[PDB]
Amino acid sequence: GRVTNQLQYLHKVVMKALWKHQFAWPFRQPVDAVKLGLPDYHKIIKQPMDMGTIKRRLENNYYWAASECMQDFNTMFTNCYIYNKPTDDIVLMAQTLEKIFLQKVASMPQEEQ
Amino acid sequence: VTNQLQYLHKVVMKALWKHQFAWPFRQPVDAVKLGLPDYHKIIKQPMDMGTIKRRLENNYYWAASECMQDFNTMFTNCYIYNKPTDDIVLMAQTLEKIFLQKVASMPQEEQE
Ligand SMILES: CN1Cc2ccccc2NC1=O
Ligand SMILES: CN1Cc2ccccc2NC1=O
Repeated sequence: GRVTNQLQYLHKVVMKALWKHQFAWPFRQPVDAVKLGLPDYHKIIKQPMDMGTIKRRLENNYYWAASECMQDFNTMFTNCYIYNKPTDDIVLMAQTLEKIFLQKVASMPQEEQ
Repeated sequence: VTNQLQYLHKVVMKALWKHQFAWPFRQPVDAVKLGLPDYHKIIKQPMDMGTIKRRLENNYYWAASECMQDFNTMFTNCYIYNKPTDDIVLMAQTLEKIFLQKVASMPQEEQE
């Protein structure tokens, strides 16, 4: 991977805002299905993703383009909607964070460097 | 009309609307037709491409972010309601990946 203007923005603007959010705590590290008591989590969710993993990938220049990082954010949110019950608080928390994600992505620099 | 909304109309909606997996999303979920009796008890804000496309055509959106939230709601509704192993979920995921890919190259500053 490499350092682009967009990936810097995703790291220093988007992720930083999401990371600090009061609903972000369940998403800052990989889902621990045993510790959280989530039955069949890894049988249902085949590509776990979380903001800690994404943050580390940004720090280690893992991504080649902004879209790749955005796809990882999407996977994290989608996993949450797929696995959990519609009425679970975690779904509402993911929706709230995801709206901020899209809002911030809307103002990301247009051409990648 | 803004530069970003034009991009969402001409690039994003254009690509998604004609996609081979788009057909279940081109009109509002008809719970009776599709045999999904609990649909509206679970999904409180239905959304679909036809509605978004109509909104784009009629200059309903004030900002690109608003249109992006409608796309997001459409996909999120699908993941929440349907079973994880349903084909519709795979179709939604495929379309959303294209949505995100294209949104990555959307104009940065919203100018009226
Ligand atoms: C991301 N999480 C973490 C979590 C923590 C507590 C209860 C449920 C969940 N499910 C998820 O999908
Ligand atoms: C958006 N759709 C449309 C659909 C078509 C056929 C079977 C299930 C669904 N569920 C959805 O969430």
